[PDB]
Amino acid sequence: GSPEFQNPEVRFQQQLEQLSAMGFLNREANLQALIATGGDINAAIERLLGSS
Repeated sequence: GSPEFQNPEVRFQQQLEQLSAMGFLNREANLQALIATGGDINAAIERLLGSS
């Protein structure tokens, strides 16, 4: 219906599907990478693989 993207459960669901799609197992890390990237999952892929 209308959950809170904050919780790492949803993991930004779709957004997660993307960072996950690039071979990321750190789900919680995707949700957050997405929150800090405002949707720029690609920008998140490069940064996420970086360190955080």
